[PDB]
Amino acid sequence: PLGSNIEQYIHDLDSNSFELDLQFSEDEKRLLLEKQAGGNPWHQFVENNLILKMGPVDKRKGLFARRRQLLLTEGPHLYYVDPVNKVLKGEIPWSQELRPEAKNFKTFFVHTPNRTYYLMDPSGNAHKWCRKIQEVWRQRYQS
Ligand SMILES: O=P(O)(O)O[C@H]1[C@H](O)[C@@H](OP(=O)(O)O)[C@H](OP(=O)(O)O)[C@@H](OP(=O)(O)O)[C@H]1O
Ligand SMILES: [Au+]
Repeated sequence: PLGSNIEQYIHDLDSNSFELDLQFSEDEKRLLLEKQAGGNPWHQFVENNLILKMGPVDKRKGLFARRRQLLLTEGPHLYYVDPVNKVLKGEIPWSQELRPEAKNFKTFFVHTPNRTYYLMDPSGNAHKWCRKIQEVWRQRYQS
């Protein structure tokens, strides 16, 4: 619609990384989702959920790690995708007991009851991941 400029809600950090402001309306959401479906290469992986934040992380497990595209979506969901092979590898499970924590600018954890996920962000934006996950947690679990 003329004058809608839905892109106002989108804040890019890099070519494969952005976050959304969360206060848009149900009608604006439709348009954000249409935009995503058309133009976001990760749409296929997120079950038609609007992506609220995405970007690359190195997920530590064992001695080393794997580079994954991490997607925080409506639901909420936290999906992670193998960006080379283009395959969904898993989700971080949501519940009221999920809690993010940033250790420093390049390391954050997501605590869940039976597993803590260890994520590295070499861009130095780990606090932005923590803050956004916590914003979503407040919206999901608080009035
Ligand atoms: O690739 P290799 O060296 O085999 O190591 C794998 C990857 O870290 C997996 O991540 P991804 O699924 O993103 O490929 C991880 O599963 P998670 O998805 O649970 O982190 C496996 O952990 P286990 O969870 O113990 O299987 C771990 O053994
Ligand atoms: Au936080």
